[PDB]
Amino acid sequence: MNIYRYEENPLITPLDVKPIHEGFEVIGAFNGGVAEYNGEVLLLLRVAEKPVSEDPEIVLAPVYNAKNKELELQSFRLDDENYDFEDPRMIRSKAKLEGFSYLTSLSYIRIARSKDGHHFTLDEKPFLYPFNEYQTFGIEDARVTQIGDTYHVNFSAVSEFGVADALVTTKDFENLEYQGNIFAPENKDVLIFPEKINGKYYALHRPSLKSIGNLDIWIASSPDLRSFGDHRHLLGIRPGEYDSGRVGGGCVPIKTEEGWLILYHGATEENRYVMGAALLDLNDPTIVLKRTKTPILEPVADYEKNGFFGDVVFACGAIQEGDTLHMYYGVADTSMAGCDMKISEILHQLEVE
Amino acid sequence: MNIYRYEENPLITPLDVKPIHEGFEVIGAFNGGVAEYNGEVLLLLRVAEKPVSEDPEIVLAPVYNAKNKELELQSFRLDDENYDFEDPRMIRSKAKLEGFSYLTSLSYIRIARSKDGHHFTLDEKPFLYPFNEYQTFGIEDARVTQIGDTYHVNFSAVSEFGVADALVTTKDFENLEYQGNIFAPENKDVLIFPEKINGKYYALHRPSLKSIGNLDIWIASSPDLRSFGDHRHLLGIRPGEYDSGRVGGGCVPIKTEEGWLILYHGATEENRYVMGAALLDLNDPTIVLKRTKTPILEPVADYEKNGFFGDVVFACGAIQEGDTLHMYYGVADTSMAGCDMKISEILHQLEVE
Ligand SMILES: OC[C@H]1O[C@@H](O[C@H]2[C@@H](O)[C@H](O)[C@@H](CO)O[C@H]2O)[C@@H](O)[C@@H](O)[C@@H]1O
Ligand SMILES: OC[C@H]1O[C@@H](O[C@H]2[C@@H](O)[C@H](O)[C@@H](CO)O[C@H]2O)[C@@H](O)[C@@H](O)[C@@H]1O
Repeated sequence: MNIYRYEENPLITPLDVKPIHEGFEVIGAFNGGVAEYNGEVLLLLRVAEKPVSEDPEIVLAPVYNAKNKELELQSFRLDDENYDFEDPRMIRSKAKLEGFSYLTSLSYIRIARSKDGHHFTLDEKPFLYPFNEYQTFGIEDARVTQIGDTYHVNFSAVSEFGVADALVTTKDFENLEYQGNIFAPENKDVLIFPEKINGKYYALHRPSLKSIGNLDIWIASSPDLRSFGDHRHLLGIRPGEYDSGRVGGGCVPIKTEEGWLILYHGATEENRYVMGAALLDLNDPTIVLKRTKTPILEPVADYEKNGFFGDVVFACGAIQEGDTLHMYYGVADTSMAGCDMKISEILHQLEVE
Repeated sequence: MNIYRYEENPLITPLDVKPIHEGFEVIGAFNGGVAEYNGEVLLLLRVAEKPVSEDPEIVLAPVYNAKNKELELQSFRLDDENYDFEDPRMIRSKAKLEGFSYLTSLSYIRIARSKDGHHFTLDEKPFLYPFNEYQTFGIEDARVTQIGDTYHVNFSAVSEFGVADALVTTKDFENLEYQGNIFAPENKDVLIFPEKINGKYYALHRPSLKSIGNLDIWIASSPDLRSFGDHRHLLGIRPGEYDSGRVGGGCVPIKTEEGWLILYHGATEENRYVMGAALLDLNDPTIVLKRTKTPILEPVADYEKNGFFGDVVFACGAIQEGDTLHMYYGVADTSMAGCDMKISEILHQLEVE
């Protein structure tokens, strides 16, 4: 691929963003959902804030109390032999290193808008902030699918009940309608297809499985974009490849003449994240036609390789302008970057590989 | 309360059922779904067959290969230092004790029918046998909800992709229609409510969660009993109590003047299973009104205590006859038993506790 990485990269960094919580630091502004509205590019940024502990032997978990509608910080000692603090994103029990007891930060969604796609201005206030008992550890990684005049904004809802995926709909980014947890825990990386397809709506999703099964992309159909069923396995991990550890939905499916083009992320077990592509049948998106054998975007620039969680590119949306895709991606779980690519080149790579 | 355990218990044992796979033994006929059809009680038995190995140092896992439509057997040495065989239901990686690599048996569904509710006769052939790539490790624990003339038969579908819940509909138990995986993995113990409730159908379900969340009962709504949404947390585990390790739905919700009566199973962390009860609001079954503090049925008969996996009662369905519930339950993951209880007495226990 001939990727054009934007000269202004990284576009938006934690320095650009002031914390909304007293005594917290912004540790990322990343993984932003992408929409066009009223002549501007909107990035629905995930902003992660972490409390600063006065004592460096203590870390705090920033948990939202749904009954009181405020944070209630929970403290943990670094030397507590019950807990493992080696993954900077979470507090883990040593007996459950496959999961977490708490996250180290709390996320919410805040919009940034651009007229030229390159220079962004933040909206004054947050857009979505934890509002119920399914979001007590944060709202994360908001995706946006526009169908007609309606924007479907769906996001990870993290709490003690699990990691679910929930939906808000809106025609203007001001008047919001909550549509509930559209996928049960454990799920995330939900991408709603941008039109009805032979009588059904579809969404990619990504169950995380305790007993058996890998971290694989699934698809579901829907009559109404509120209820989903007919769940099917779609894209699996591949041992020895860039997506040996996990795969998940990235950008919204892109209609091409050759099929639905899926720009998904893949990671190894070492947690290096890249973007790959797949192509699904136009008329029945449950059928996979081609998949890349090498990535379309990987961490190579310094901003991609270095940050809060290094060696990550994580694209949550893109805007098509003919053959050109303006892709926006989180980098290193820290900042937002932008690049342009050609859809025809992605298709070509699919064909070749 | 007082429980009328049938004099004929256990009603159906592995001794009553011949294996359909050469070189296998029936290890359980259990956890049967319950329906009334054409003047008879139908039990949709889970029949688990285990491949027998003449070498005691070796065990075998039965896998249905969805391409050849044939059983393949995977062998293991019991002294393999990478696997754990201590749970007789499963073959586990020592690095993943919270899950499984294989099961020790393969299940399918076979109908038994009765005129009197006590004496049963097996149908000649199986009813549902693994038929797709979601069912390679078996079809388990069929629940049946009858709405008008249509029987909704929904069951665990176990494979290398995860443990999903799938649905077949029928008006006659002869012509079957497959409706897909109505719940994505990891889920099971799905109980469809027996009527439309203020404009929506409902089902109990039970996400199993890798990262965070306990093994808790959830609820979802649906427009058509094919797709489900608006997932909500319903009944959680209680540390220190009979349901400290997990809860899941048992029988189909029973309409009472006081609300939807839910006969659920609970287990401790030591895997002792009992039945409990809860009461949901009649008009909004997302609201829990009452729950038992002590069980309504425990494993105390010899056939409940001793067998393939001892100290289990697991009721998957009941027939209502006025105030009497004729409840049928798996015992020790081995056999089927029946008892009669009274709806009014369970409601009374709910009120008292
Ligand atoms: O950190 C890489 C990548 O990992 C996943 O999210 C992680 C973290 O951000 C999140 O807070 C928790 C809980 O949902 O799950 C971690 O696995 C991605 O979904 C993405 O958000 C991260 O960029
Ligand atoms: O064994 C008790 C109880 O446990 C659950 O099922 C177990 C087993 O039968 C099943 O084969 C695997 C895979 O689905 O999960 C085990 O946990 C219950 O659902 C029930 O079937 C058993 O009676």
